[PDB]
Amino acid sequence: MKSFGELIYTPDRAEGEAISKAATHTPKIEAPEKVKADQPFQVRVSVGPHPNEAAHSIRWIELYFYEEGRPFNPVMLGRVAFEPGYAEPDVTFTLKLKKSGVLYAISYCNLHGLWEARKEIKVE
Amino acid sequence: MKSFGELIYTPDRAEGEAISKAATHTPKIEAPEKVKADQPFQVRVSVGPHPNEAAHSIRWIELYFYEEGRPFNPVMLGRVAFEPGYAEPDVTFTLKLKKSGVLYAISYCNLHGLWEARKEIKVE
Amino acid sequence: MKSFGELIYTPDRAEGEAISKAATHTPKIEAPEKVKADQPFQVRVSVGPHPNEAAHSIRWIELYFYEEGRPFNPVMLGRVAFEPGYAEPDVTFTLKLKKSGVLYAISYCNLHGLWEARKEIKVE
Amino acid sequence: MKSFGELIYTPDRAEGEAISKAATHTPKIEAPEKVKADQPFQVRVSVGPHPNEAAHSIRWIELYFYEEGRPFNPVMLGRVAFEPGYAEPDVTFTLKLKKSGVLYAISYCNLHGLWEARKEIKVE
Ligand SMILES: [Fe+3]
Ligand SMILES: [Fe+3]
Ligand SMILES: [Fe+3]
Ligand SMILES: [Fe+3]
Repeated sequence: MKSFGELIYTPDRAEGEAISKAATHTPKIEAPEKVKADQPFQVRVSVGPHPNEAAHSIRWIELYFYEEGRPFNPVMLGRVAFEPGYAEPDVTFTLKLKKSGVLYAISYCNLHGLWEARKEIKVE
Repeated sequence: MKSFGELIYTPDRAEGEAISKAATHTPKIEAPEKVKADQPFQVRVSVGPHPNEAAHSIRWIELYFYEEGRPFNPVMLGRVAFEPGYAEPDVTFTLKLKKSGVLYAISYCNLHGLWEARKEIKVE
Repeated sequence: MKSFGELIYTPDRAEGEAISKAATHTPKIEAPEKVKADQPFQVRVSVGPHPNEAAHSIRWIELYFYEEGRPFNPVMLGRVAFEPGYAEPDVTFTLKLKKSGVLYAISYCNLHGLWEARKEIKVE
Repeated sequence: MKSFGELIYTPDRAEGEAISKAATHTPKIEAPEKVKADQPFQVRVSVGPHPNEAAHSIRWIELYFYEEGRPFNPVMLGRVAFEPGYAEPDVTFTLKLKKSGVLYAISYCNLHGLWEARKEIKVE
């Protein structure tokens, strides 16, 4: 059968119905290309436009980081959950990185599954 | 035998050793005084300056709202959990309100407990 | 003005509509009266009978512990979030304690707010 | 680069150093082979034996369900977070399923990443 990782939707592997839903469920990551080690910087993650109702909303977003050279990966960075109708899926985190790697954002829609975006960040 | 509600630290209630910790644990809420119904606005919540390590950090922040004329209260708005060492306890949410009320922020430090801050918001 | 801890419903201090909603929202805790320090035991926490739909369900349960002699309190033990329609608000945790104290259970219903129950635990 | 789904450890795909960590990080799912639609039943999920310290513990477990015939998948069932040193990674949920599918448990160790187990459940 399918492993969990095969189930996560990405825009470049979108198939069938999923294709039409990619633009409004794939997280958008706004982050600098380059940061200094140990220095705080902001990352904004937003999803949509998308409905926001009890029956249908982006429920949460999780952020992970693949850190270069780590014996195991990834490192979870944060998780934010949004109450339907009150909080929009658009959030700004403050992060400190130590080493270059890859930032992953995963959002969940209760109807339309798990969607992944990723962005490389260089740490100098 | 205290109720759970009595355990929550308010800087306006700080007795004992709680006094000294209050500045570095009490959430700061930045939000407008007045917003328009159903119009998205941003709320920044930050705690610090505070240690950020596995043994000691702000683990999470929860946002609640007391909505005026709501038969039961409060309403949870959202929740963010931070990874020790990687995410700083400084987050911006995007919210939508329909009725005036009081915005509550609760931060948790694994060593130092629950800290409440509040702000009134008016909805036009 | 109202502080956050004042908003939490106790069957203790339930009045008004909060009286009639109390039986179906207040957490029921099954735990031993006495446990050996650092020895794992089980705590079952359940809420109901209660609706379980997108529009209306028990969204989560948080477990806190007031540890006797800790300079700050409480300590969160765990948190469980339930998906509407699929997971019932009935959960068993495995805990281990080092000192006697008071166990707190907090459930959240999206329409009916926060509900507290508590149980003293002795540790030998 | 690497997609997030490719990062999740499974015992059959364990490469190198991760092979030796598999027994103590892969979730163990105890669940019935067969249930009736809409009828509650228990699923126990545990991980280990594993250390449980601030510096190193199973931080959380998430449960998802691949539901047969659903246009998108999977459905998140629930999530449980454990406070290090206090809650062991051994939890029992109560679930109601509506249609046959595959149950997934994902646990996270702060040092050793994300691990997956899966179990097929028939719903009649
Ligand atoms: Fe959707
Ligand atoms: Fe602290
Ligand atoms: Fe209710
Ligand atoms: Fe480990």
